[PDB]
Amino acid sequence: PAMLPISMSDEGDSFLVKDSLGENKIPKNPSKVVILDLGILDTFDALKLNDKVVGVPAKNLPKYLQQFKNKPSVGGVQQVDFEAINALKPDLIIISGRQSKFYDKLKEIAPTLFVGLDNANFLSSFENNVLSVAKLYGLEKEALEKISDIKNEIEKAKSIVDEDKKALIILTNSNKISAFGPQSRFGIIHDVLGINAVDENIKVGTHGKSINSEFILEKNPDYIFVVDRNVILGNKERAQGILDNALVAKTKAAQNKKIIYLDPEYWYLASGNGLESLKTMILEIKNAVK
Ligand SMILES: O=C(NCCCCCCCCNC(=O)c1cccc(O)c1O)c1cccc(O)c1O
Ligand SMILES: [Fe+3]
Repeated sequence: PAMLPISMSDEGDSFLVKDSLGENKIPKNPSKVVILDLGILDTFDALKLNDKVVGVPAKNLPKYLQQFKNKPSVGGVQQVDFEAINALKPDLIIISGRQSKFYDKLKEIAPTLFVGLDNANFLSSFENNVLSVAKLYGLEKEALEKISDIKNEIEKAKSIVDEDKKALIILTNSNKISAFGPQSRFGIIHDVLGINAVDENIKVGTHGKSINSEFILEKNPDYIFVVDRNVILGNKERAQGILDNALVAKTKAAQNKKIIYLDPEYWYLASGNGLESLKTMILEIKNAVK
């Protein structure tokens, strides 16, 4: 079933808000927001809300968000510094799926809004997250224009896609490989941009289905989209070395130089959950397959 969305009613100087984790009273125009979703951080920047941001997970701050490098840190996306959050005295904390498990602890500190994406309904959830944040600040007009521009980009990207080619999405960690299909955390490649999948039913898991290079060759993708989690975790291994092997070399993707190394900060950290990231990621795909 679809994830429950964020819903809100206007309460004068505040909103009454419900999402899939719970209910909150959120002040209008919140002044001190701790943001633990990197995509939503980029939406705050797109909406010119940088001064509302009181703290960010500096351990995982992407290259494309370095304008937030002066903000107080609240740790990393997987290493949340609850003391730092408390010390910032936020009026609102914004989380996604990585921090759901700490919901009760965060809500003790301040109202806690969940903005995770629904992998089965990416665009609907994406719009709900953007427009909910925009509603808090009265920025619906600006947000809607930016969403309309993204939808136009989606159409332009779709128009260049080759109906007869198929792709596989993989993730590398350590010297290991895992795979992702349609309606996964990386599913927009298939679900929104219409690139065909080599396998419609790849076993779901947060960090993917363990596979070997024999599987890659068996599926013989035209494109391989690679997300190197090693870069995010600080491990020394790299995808370019893992995939330089005799099995992968026999794929159409290798033979046509269509092993595409996706920017892991966008794909794995932001997850396309921002006005900036999603636009940039659509272009990244388009330019890789045109
Ligand atoms: O809830 C999540 N992960 C919890 C994992 C807890 C146990 C393993 C922790 C050590 C391994 N993970 C990392 O060291 C890591 C570091 C930065 C960002 C990540 O996403 C990471 O998994 C999670 C949710 C959505 C997307 C993700 O991807 C996640 O993980
Ligand atoms: Fe993770």
